[PDB]
Amino acid sequence: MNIFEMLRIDEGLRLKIYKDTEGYYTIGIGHLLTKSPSLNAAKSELDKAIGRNTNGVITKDEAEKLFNQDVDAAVRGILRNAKLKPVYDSLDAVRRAALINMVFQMGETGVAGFCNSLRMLQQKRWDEAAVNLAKSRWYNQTPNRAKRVITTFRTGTWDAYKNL
Ligand SMILES: *SCC1=C(Br)C(C)(C)N(O)C1(C)C
Repeated sequence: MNIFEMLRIDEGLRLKIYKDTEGYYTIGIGHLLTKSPSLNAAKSELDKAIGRNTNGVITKDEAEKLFNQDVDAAVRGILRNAKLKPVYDSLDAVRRAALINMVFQMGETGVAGFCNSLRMLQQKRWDEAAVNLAKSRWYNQTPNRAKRVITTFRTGTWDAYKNL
C-alpha cells in the first residue's frame, strides 16, 4: 500500500463526470471540477484541466494524470501551510499518507482548521487524536472513509485498507 493506492480505494475511478459525496461535479479519481451546480461549467473546467474538448468523458490515462497532479498538489499544500507542515514532518510515512488523504478530500484550509486533532497527532497521542478526529462534519458525512483514515492515524498501519 501507498498514498496512490489508498486514495484510489477511497475515491474510486469514474471516467465520466459524476457528482461526489457533496453533490459536486467530479471526474477520474476524486478530481473535483467545480462546486458550481452547472454541468456546463463543470465541462469547461474539465476541458481546461485536460487541455482538449472532452464533453465530459476522459481516458484512464487522463484520470491518472489528474490524480498525480492532485496528490502532488496536496503534498505541496501541506508543506506550504504553517499549521500542516510541522504535523506532516512529525509523522511516520503511513500517517503522512493519512494526512495527505484528508487534504486531498477536504483541502489545505479545511484540514488546517482541525487544530485540536493536529495537536494530538503532533503529540503522538494516537487514541485521543482518533477520538477527536471523529467529532467532525467530515466523519459524520463520510464515516466509512473517515474510519479508515482514522484507523491509519491510530495505528500507523494499513490495516484498514487490507482486503480492499
Ligand atoms: S489547538 C486549540 C487550542 C488549544 Br488545545 C489551546 C492550547 C488551549 N489553545 O490555546 C488553542 C485554542 C490554540
